[PDB]
Amino acid sequence: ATADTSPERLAAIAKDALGALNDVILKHGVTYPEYRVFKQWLIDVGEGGEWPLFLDVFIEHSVEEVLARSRKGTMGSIEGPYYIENSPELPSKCTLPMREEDEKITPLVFSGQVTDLDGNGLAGAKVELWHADNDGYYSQFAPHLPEWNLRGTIIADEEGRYEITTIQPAPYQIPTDGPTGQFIEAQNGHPWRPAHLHLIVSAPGKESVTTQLYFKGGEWIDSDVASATKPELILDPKTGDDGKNYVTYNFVLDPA
Amino acid sequence: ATADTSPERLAAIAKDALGALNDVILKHGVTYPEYRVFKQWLIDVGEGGEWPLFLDVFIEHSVEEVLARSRKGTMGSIEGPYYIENSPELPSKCTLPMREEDEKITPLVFSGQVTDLDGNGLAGAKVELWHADNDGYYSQFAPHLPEWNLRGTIIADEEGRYEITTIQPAPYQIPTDGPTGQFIEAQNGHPWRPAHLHLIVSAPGKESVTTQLYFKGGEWIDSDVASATKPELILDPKTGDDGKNYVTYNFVLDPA
Ligand SMILES: Oc1cccc(O)c1O
Ligand SMILES: Oc1cccc(O)c1O
Ligand SMILES: [Fe+3]
Ligand SMILES: [Fe+3]
Repeated sequence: ATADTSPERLAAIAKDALGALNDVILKHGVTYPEYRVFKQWLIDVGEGGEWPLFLDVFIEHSVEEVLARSRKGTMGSIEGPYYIENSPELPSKCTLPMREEDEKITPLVFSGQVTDLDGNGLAGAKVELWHADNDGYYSQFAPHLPEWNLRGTIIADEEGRYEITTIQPAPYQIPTDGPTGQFIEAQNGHPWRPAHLHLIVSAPGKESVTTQLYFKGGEWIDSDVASATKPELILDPKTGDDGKNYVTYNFVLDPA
Repeated sequence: ATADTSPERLAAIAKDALGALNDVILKHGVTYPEYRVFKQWLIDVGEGGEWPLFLDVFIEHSVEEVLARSRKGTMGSIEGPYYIENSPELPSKCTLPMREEDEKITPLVFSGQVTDLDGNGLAGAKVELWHADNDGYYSQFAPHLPEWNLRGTIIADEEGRYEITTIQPAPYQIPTDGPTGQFIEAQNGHPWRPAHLHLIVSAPGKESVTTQLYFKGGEWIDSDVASATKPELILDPKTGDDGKNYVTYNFVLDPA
């Protein structure tokens, strides 16, 4: 991973980041035993492979908020730690790979269109979808699951349209057996994210969107630990007489 | 390492620390490639065993500045990553353990007294001294060196007095082969600390001081990378006709 960032810009960034932390230490009169604890915790985070976790939960939202200012299309949200490139392709109407366990869950039938800013539909458009099972696990991050469980790259039709069936997602708890969970327990916080779908939406000559969709009335939307929920990204699915949840959502892409 | 810190206090601390970093990201419009770089770097820091290094260089000064407000005695400074408890004891007049290589360097003869706040001298007083050799290495952090090279716990006399001979320290460069060195190179900074002695000064029923002594006119005192130099901690040794550097410095301890 490489970035074009000047010595100048890094210097200014570092200056107020360090300045900022240092001022927090001065403000609260952080002590030597606390500095000790903070230092051990930083070590434990890395030793626990939790940098992607801690940073995406606690910091990434700021980074998207930056990106957000330059974009007129569908609201984005954080990627999170669990995205895997090249999930196998599916046709514009499809059902996500899933186990027999998953088939037991209320289906969710997610329809819509990928359009440009003027509302025109786009051919060659892809919706990469991923989310957790009802147990709270993500495939390839849980050894029991098939590697593409609840993951696919949906090939939208010539109109930019898709109809994707999956399971209704459930509120999800971040891992709490390690230093991120410790950091949350020590301050009486909670480790919950709302029920969500993760998506990256793309089309030839367009700027992709990495986003998340949430469910109206769902638990923790007002208190997402990752601070990644936006009012515009909340779905209101209607129940069918087949008992499936139905919802239509359109994506609106900026030009690249 | 454990601290008595309430869920409340940790929550308030975390809030503005995260708030602070997040505001820096917003201020400078930190981008996704940069967030990527920052995330890889955090991983590399831990993988490189550089948390003690990075934090002591870039953060500890704030933590001492906190401690500093409550103390009337000799100015403190940061401990740094290289302190080792229980260096072998030496008599109040002594010379530090050293190699034949070291014997070649201008001697430094460091005299003084440990006193209370009213200027009274203290029996049972200890001066734990450590510093780098002229090559820039610290013992037990460089496989070629005897484990106590330039380290000792000096037993001051019934008056609180000591006379300690060692080598004149030289400006010292922090390791730059890893992520801390990378962080400094990318912003065109420098990796230098001034020539310094490290000391922890203690006496029965007194609050210890962890401090550093520096040398007048020495290189980098105005630009210490660790931001740990204070005007009050600068020595002005006089040269003898034996060609040794001579200096007297007194310690003043607060009550525990
Ligand atoms: O952004 C996130 C952070 C942690 C866990 C997740 O499932 C997630 O989407
Ligand atoms: O505080 C310090 C930080 C890095 C290297 C040192 O020798 C030191 O005293
Ligand atoms: Fe997720
Ligand atoms: Fe040092």
